[PDB]
Amino acid sequence: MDVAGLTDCGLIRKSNQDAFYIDEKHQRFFIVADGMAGGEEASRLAVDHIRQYLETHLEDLQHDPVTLLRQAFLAANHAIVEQQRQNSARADMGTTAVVILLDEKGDRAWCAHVGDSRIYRWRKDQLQQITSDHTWIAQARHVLSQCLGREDLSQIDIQPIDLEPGDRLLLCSDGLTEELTDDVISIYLSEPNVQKAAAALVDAAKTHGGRDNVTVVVISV
Amino acid sequence: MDVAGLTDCGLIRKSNQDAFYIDEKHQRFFIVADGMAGGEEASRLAVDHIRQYLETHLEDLQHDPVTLLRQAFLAANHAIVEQQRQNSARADMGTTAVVILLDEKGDRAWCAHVGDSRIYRWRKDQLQQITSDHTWIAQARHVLSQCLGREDLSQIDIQPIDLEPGDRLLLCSDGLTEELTDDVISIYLSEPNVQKAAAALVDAAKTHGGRDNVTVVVISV
Ligand SMILES: [Ca+2]
Ligand SMILES: [Ca+2]
Ligand SMILES: [Mg+2]
Ligand SMILES: [Mg+2]
Ligand SMILES: [Mg+2]
Ligand SMILES: [Mg+2]
Repeated sequence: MDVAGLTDCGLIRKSNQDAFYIDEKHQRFFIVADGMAGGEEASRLAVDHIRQYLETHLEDLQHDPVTLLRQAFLAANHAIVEQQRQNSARADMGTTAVVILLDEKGDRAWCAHVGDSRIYRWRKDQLQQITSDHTWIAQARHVLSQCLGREDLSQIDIQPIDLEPGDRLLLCSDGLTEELTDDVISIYLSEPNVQKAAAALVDAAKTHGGRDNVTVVVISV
Repeated sequence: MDVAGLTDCGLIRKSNQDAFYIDEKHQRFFIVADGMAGGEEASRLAVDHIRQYLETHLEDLQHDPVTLLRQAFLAANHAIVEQQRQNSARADMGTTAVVILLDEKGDRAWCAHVGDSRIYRWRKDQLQQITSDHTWIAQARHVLSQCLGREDLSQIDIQPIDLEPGDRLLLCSDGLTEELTDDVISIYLSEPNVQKAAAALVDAAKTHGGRDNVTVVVISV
């Protein structure tokens, strides 16, 4: 499996409040977080706490990935809520998170998210959005109806997806998808080398205006 | 520093729902949990989740021990609440926990608890109860007003205590203190060898009736 990850502040925002992590050692899990300097702290806490929770508990709990991912996400949630106290006027910081946890065999991806960061799967020039955005509109802009850093955290969406060789998975913040249509994203995911695809996605988000922080993780199965 | 820990089912109860852990490698933290086979699972989850949270985050967070201990305890709380779902009719399991986290220097003890398990400090033949039991009566039997395994977890008491050479710390479940008065506990803590003191405390709890599971951790500073 090949994986590439890239974050970019984009062409308009002053700071990058997105964060990501790839388990480069074992390629088991992948995390993107879009914060809202409260946002930087929230996305960093989410990525670090989800990463550490998964590192610590993966051996013990990979047989129950939904419990593992819920507890990782709640560990992150609590950590953000504790920093909200004092802590100060970072009162309201929050972050999205999207996580892929691969099973040991590597052909099942547990997709977990809170917010409007996305997971997509690409296959043979067709792209599918896997996560459903936690926005009031997607519910049927708002924007967010759910984020990490709330005592009122009400939903952690988790679903498995089975994978085939040659599939790609994309974790992205909305800085990608507010600039690039899915049709455009799909073309860049067709680039064989995932490092080039990741860079091309970011570069295209910027070519198209880059109005937000943009983060991608591209995984080729 | 010398530490000894012992748990015993006692002379009446059928199973031991107490649990404990000593960081024998680095002597940084010590945990006793009294569960209420839901109780066994709750105390095991609390000890393991507090232990793992502290192992993972101690380097990063020992400079903010109250945040570290609150997040360790909430990690445990959440893990118990997730097993309550399904999980099944273990619906109501809960556990006390008492934790000592020593600072690096080893002469300050952060005492954290939920329930009616206790931390005591002994010095020069005098004993002091440090934690205040979360029972309705102590509030002014009930018994518990607080335990881990509640969505409604409302209190995690945490306080530091400074230590002198020759002090002893005792973590115990109420199986000790419902059989032995503090005057009696104090005498056994005067035993120089902490392994002998721990064994003597348990043995005395049983001599006096042993009506409950009894767990002690004895630390000589
Ligand atoms: Ca943002
Ligand atoms: Ca019990
Ligand atoms: Mg958005
Ligand atoms: Mg964004
Ligand atoms: Mg009691
Ligand atoms: Mg008891």
